[PDB]
Amino acid sequence: GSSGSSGEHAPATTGPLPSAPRDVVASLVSTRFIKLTWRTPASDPHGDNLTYSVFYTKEGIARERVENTSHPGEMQVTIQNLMPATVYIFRVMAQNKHGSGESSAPLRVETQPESGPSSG
Repeated sequence: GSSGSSGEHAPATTGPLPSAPRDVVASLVSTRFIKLTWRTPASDPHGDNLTYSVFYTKEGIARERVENTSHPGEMQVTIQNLMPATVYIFRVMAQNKHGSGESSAPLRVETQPESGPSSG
């Protein structure tokens, strides 16, 4: 999106920003992924004109990856390509014509210990 660059995170003129979503919870916890589910943010009761970004990162790790909801307004999203029996901090955030507002609270989600190699 015509991204830019800076030297010292120089300040830039921008309008107001929304507020992270609420009721941030995991509808389901898979061994290779985790189902997330949240409600509309106070700033946007419809959050239909703003996308939602989910940042996941192992407890302690700073390197986190963002996952844009396949579709805007989706009050739910799935995070595949995860490790079983491993804690992960999921953070949901809203995004509108402006950009990234506030990052929801860090949700501690722990996957389940896969069955293992034995197919059985």
